[PDB]
Amino acid sequence: VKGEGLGAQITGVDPKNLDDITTDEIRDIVYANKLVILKDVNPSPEEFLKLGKIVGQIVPYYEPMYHHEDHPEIFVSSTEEGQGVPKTGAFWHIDYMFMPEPFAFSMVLPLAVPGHDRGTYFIDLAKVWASLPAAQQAPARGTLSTHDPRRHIKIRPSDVYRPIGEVWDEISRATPPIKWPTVIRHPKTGEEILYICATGTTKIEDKDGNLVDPAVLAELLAATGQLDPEYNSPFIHTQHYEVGDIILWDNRVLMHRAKHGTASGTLTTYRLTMLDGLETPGYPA
Ligand SMILES: CCCCCCC[C@H](CC(=O)O)NCC(=O)O
Ligand SMILES: [Fe+2]
Repeated sequence: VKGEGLGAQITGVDPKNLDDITTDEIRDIVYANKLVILKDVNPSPEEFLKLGKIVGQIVPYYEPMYHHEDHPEIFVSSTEEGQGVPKTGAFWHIDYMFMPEPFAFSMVLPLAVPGHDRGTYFIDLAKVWASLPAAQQAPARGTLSTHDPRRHIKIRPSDVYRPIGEVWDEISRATPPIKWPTVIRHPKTGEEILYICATGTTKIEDKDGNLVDPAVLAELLAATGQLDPEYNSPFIHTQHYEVGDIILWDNRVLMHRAKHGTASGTLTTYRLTMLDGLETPGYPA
C-alpha cells in the first residue's frame, strides 16, 4: 500500500495468482482507505470475476442491457455500439442505493480510456457528516429519507415505440422509491454516514412519519458538495481512469459521479459489485 486515504495505490495484485489475496486482507485495506487503486492488474473477464469473488458476494445488475455479453455479473459501460450502455453514472449516486441490499463494494476496471481527463468524482459522506455541528446534525438523526431512482432509469433499446407512461409504470414496479435512515453507521468501521443523494433523495420524515422541514434536506445536500456544478467543494476527490488500474471502493461511505472528458475514442469500463454480508446500507443512526 503506497499512500493512505483516498488515492491509495496497491501493487501486488497478480491476475494469475489471485489465490494469494484473501478476503479479509483486501476488505481491511478498502474499509481503512475507502478508495484504493489496484495498479497494473490488466485481468481477463474471468480473472476479474475471481477477484470479485475474493472481495465479496457478486450481485449482477438487475437490468440485463448493462450485462457483458458473456458474463451477466459484469456491468458494462461502453461507447461501443451494442456494448453495454454508454456514459453511465453521470450523476451523484451510491450504487444500488435505491435497492433492498446496497452494495458494500464497487470495483471498476477501465479497458479503453480516451485521453487522460475522464474518471470518477468521490465524496466522503462520513467526513461531511463529521464536519457538521451537533445542532445541525440533530434534525437528521432518527429519521428516514426517501430515495426515488425512477427519473434516472435509462430508456432501453427494447423500449422504442412504447408509450412513455407504460415505460414509467414498469420502472415504478421494478425500482419503486425506498426509505433508508438518513444517518447510518458503517457495520464495520463504526463511522456515521450522511446517506443522502442530490439525484434521488426527495424528502426526510421523522419517527412519527411526519415530513421534516424541506430546508433540512436542502441544507445537508448543500453541505455535501453535491450541489456545486463546478466540483470545487473541498470534499470532492478526483480519480482518473487508467487502463488496467482497477478502482475499488467502499460503496457505503463514498458518493460518486462520472467525470467526463473531451478526447476522441472508445471508453469501456467493467464493473463488479459485491455485498460483504454485513448490515446494508448500515445500522440506523
Ligand atoms: C438513487 C439514484 C438513482 C441512480 C439511477 C441508477 C442507474 C445506474 C446505472 C446508470 O447510470 O445507467 N445504476 C447503477 C447502480 O446503482 O449501481
Ligand atoms: Fe456508479
